[PDB]
Amino acid sequence: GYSVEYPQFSSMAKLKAFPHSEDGQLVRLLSWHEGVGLGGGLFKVSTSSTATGNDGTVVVASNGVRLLRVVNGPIWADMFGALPNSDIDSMPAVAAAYAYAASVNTDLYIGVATYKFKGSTPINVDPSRAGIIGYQG
Amino acid sequence: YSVEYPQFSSMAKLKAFPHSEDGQLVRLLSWHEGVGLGGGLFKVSTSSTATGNDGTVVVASNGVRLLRVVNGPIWADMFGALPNSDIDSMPAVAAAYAYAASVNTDLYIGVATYKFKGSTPINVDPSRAGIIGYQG
Repeated sequence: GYSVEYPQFSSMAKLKAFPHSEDGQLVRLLSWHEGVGLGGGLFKVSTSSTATGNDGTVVVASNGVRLLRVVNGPIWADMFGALPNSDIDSMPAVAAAYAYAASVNTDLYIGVATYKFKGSTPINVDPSRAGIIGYQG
Repeated sequence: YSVEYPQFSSMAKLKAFPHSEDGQLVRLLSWHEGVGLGGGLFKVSTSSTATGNDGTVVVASNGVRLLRVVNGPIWADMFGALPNSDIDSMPAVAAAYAYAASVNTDLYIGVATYKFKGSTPINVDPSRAGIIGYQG
């Protein structure tokens, strides 16, 4: 049993590095970060798309081909590479995730964990577009 | 028999050469050999991370990038479009427009007849770039 339903990629880096060429093909991202099991999902390969990449819902491969996430529900921060319980600054990933979420009038969810916010750039929430919701409080 | 810049007669020849000197200026005579269209000056870049498009950003066979020195609008022949050809020109125009929109610059198309085949539309973003037929 070595067959798969969809072509599978273990990380965001592998998904971007592969030379995607079949328009409309559905591929599965197992996880944003290799082995973590978070942020994955199905992506639709599009060779015609000119959408700006955000490393979350719109992925631009190394060859310029776009991969569009199949999203059912709210946006989650781990779709943009946010990692639970890490020393790395999580504010850039949450800011990028919220920026997309607000652009499509959809709330941003954040998984149960502790996150570190560093730097000096505030997050400006537009309540007419999207909120930031901690999962389970 | 002397030239000011190294010269390449076609995009294929330009890509095949092992460019290695960062910042070197090279001349492309034409995108397609002998046609006399789409040529220009290119700067070799070992640091560039731009996605290759076979027009303004060229990735040589060894992976080294060549960046077109463009002053003015983008032309479709810079991406391999050929006037009055039976070959489908929509891929070249679509790729040229995609780059043009990325740099907020209009795309010009030289005077000719072009064939559009396939089934993929071109979506013009009026906030970024238009498609302009030269002399109408």
